[PDB]
Amino acid sequence: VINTFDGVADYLQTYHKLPDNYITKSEAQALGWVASKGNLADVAPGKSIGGDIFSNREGKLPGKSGRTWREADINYTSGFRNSDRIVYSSDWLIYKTTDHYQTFTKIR
Repeated sequence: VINTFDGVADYLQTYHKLPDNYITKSEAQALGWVASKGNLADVAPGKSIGGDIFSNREGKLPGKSGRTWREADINYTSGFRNSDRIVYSSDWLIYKTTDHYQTFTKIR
């Protein structure tokens, strides 16, 4: 699967889309994912959550009109979601967070 910072960052700026192992939260729930039981890997084998819009209300990510932030989970294999996310924009800017969106650093 493609689910590393560099792998997803590079796929995204190229293909302008997420790798095929990503599914949205509502998609995952439709299949039976229940966040409380950390069972993603049981109902959606080899899938990661990714593609949901990140609103950016604590203004920490660079704002602009026409720009939309989207997030994807990084390094997940199974169990409960980790704290790693890739935050990507409409204009292909790429940021990462390894602390549940407290702090962000630019990667692309």
